[PDB]
Amino acid sequence: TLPVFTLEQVAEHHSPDDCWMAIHGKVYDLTPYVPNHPGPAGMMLVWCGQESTEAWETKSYGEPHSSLAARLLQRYLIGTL
Ligand code: HEM
Repeated sequence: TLPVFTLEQVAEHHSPDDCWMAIHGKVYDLTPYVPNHPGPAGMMLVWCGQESTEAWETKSYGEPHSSLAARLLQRYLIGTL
């Protein structure tokens, strides 16, 4: 069954070399994905350790992530919030 985390635990993984996020009530360990993120360098890094649903939904300027990107995000799932 999926592990359950709190936002406080997610916040301990807040750096480029140890980056977890909470998106839509789910927790993801995105550390391996960090260097592969497309777009302007370092946009995902500001959200390591955070609840990041709005940034996920809008890319911070008003475009959603694609269905392809949503499949890629799900691979890094580690639990629920
Ligand atoms: C949560 C904070 C995130 C922010 C603010 C963010 C922002 C962005 C931006 C600015 C771009 C380029 C512009 C554009 O494609 O319209 C982009 C593209 C992309 N991002 Fe993110 N991203 C985030 C997280 C993620 C995560 C967690 C993944 C997957 C593991 C991901 C996967 C991708 C992919 C695959 C693209 C290429 C375009 C697409 O398929 O939608 N991003 N992102």
